[PDB]
Amino acid sequence: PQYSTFHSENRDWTFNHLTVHRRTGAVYVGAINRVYKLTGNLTIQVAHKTGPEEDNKACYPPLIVQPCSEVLTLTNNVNKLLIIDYSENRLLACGSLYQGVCKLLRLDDLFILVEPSHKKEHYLSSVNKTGTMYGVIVRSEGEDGKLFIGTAVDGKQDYFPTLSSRKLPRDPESSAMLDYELHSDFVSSLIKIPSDTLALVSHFDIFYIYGFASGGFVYFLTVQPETPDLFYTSRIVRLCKDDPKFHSYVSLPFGCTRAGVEYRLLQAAYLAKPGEALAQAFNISSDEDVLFAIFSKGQKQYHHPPDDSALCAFPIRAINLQIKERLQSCYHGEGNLELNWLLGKDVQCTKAPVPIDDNFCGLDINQPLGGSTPVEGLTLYTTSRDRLTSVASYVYNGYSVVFVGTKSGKLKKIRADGPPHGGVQYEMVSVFKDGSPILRDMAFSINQLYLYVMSERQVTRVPVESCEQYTTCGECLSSGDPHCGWCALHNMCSRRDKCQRAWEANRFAASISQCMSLEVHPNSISVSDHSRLLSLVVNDAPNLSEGIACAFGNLTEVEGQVSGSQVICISPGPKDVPVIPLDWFGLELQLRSKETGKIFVSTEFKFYNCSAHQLCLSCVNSAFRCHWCKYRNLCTHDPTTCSFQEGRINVSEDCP
Ligand SMILES: *[C@@H]1O[C@H](CO)[C@@H](O)[C@H](O)[C@H]1NC(C)=O
Ligand SMILES: *[C@@H]1O[C@H](CO)[C@@H](O)[C@H](O)[C@H]1NC(C)=O
Ligand SMILES: *[C@@H]1O[C@H](CO)[C@@H](O)[C@H](O)[C@H]1NC(C)=O
Ligand SMILES: *[C@@H]1O[C@H](CO)[C@@H](O)[C@H](O)[C@H]1NC(C)=O
Ligand SMILES: *[C@@H]1O[C@H](CO)[C@@H](O)[C@H](O)[C@H]1NC(C)=O
Ligand SMILES: [Cl-]
Ligand SMILES: [Cl-]
Ligand code: NA
Repeated sequence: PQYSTFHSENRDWTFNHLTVHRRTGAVYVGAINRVYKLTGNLTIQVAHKTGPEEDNKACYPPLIVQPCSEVLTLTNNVNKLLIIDYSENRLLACGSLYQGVCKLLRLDDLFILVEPSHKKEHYLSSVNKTGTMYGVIVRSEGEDGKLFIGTAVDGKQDYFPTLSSRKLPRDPESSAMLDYELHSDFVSSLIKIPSDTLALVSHFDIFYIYGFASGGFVYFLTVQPETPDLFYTSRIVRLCKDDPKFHSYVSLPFGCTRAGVEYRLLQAAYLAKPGEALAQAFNISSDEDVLFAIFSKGQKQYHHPPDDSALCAFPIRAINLQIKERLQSCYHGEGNLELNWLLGKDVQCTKAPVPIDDNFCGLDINQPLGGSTPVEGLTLYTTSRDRLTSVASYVYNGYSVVFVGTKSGKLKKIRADGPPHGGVQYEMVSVFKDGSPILRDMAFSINQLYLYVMSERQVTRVPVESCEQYTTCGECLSSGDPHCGWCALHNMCSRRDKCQRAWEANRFAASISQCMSLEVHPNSISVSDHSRLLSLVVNDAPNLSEGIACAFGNLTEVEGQVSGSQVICISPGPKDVPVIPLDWFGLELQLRSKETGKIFVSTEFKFYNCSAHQLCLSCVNSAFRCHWCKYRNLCTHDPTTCSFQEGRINVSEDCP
């Protein structure tokens, strides 16, 4: 029962992030003091060292720019960001060490290509806590490359922008590597947290949980304290892929609701395709993007979110639409921009006869833009105690399958259907024996047979499917597991492509109705009536012509005669018939395929003892075919053994 696994070199060097190379299958783990490159089965190939190093967070600029007067401590370098830059066959890794500098590593050997560190913005943030920074690389065909990066700033609002866009030139040795995409006094590709907002509210900060590119936009999902107990707000922040001025900035709350509970604290997210049921539920094409998200109940307890948590789905289209409607109503002069932490105050929308296209990327007016009314997601599934902590999803055979990690190291497999049910958990695996919470980063092997999952101490490769755990066609085809069918002749629950000869008639059942059944006649015989010929019919069967054998429980196995779906077998002989405990005795009559060697169907077969009854009424009312011999004064299965034909009694009505 043991999956492939990789452990941290040390109990304090916890794992942070994880990514799999879509083309190579190479596995990259971002950890404290280490960046690891691993094989598919999690065999380490390269261990790139990133720490520890003597440092102090008070040291700004960093030690690599300036000598520091502060006392230094050997400091752990937390992986804050880990992203594959596919176009350029390299990996971007940014730690917490030295105010959050970054490295570019070559994919094959993790040899350092460059480490930008002369410019102020080359330092992303001194924050040493995971789950607070996220990046997205965007490189079209005619562009050298771009990096969007959002991060908590820890109150150092003048040191670090909370969101920005940087140059990711193709050439590693470019002097402009990681420079602001645009940098001027009052127009830059960056957002800074106003000093007045930290003054008003501390410890005000903005946490970037997830980010993604979809269509012509980038999206960041954030949590931050609300501004005039502490209440937090989870938001969708959108920008156009092509907008140095950051004029396209817009920000809406989001979350979801079910059964009298509001889930507003964002925990995790993952962009995927809908699957057929959600596509219909959402009225979108099956290859449009859907955001799968985990939220905890309420808007409080950010550092220790309630156990009560939910898996929700947001179609990107529904998001863009609610954003467009917001833009439109603002450019009609309705209401305010409503983004107090940034604008600092109430700013009124400006009416202007500008057409708001699907791909409107902002102007000078009416930006940045907030809003109060939340984007509501579709709640798929909820839990009450084993708090959900991560999420990944993909589509198998038109079914959206969602994997959800829990705080106790469990992995749930949810099958997504639209309303009215939403989602159905069809399995839960125990992944980490130590009960360690599952971290946010999960990723599939290149052909989606496995899902890589991590705790702070461990990376584990978990099979997407374990169909063989279902041992009857009934269990298999009612599990609700999209991967699982019944391999008829091998008596096995498996993937179609794992079932030999699946393409041949009735070899593979995809539906409970396609499960074989077995009819026997007669379905019961007198114990004294041995060596009977029985007629077995196999419903919904495949070719049996290779050969069939009949097994009478443990007692017997004889070669059957096969004609289509009909089998004829000889019942056990005198020595082999079972003895009855004092009226009958049941057992499973089974067919073994000679082609495969496996028992694949069964049904009950009963032996009875008419002699067991010693009174006419008892004999006659037997569940089995018994006859009372009036004169011989006994019960029998064979009426021709009564003394006279006149002695035969079959019904109780004429019992003496
Ligand atoms: C699996 O494990 C062995 C251990 O050395 C390794 O050689 C092999 O490359 C691994 N297979 C993969 C995932 O490529
Ligand atoms: C983050 O900073 C705090 C400051 O007190 C420190 O205690 C903690 O160990 C740090 N986490 C790291 C460097 O792993
Ligand atoms: C999606 O849903 C709406 C409402 O049912 C429908 O009018 C529309 O035609 C559907 N798809 C298209 C073509 O936009
Ligand atoms: C067959 O079944 C009987 C009980 O029904 C058992 O006592 C016997 O050991 C079994 N024979 C085997 C397993 O070969
Ligand atoms: C039928 O029942 C009688 C007892 O009523 C018993 O003596 C006889 O052995 C039974 N036949 C069996 C169990 O084979
Ligand atoms: Cl808290
Ligand atoms: Cl179900
Ligand atoms: Na069939």
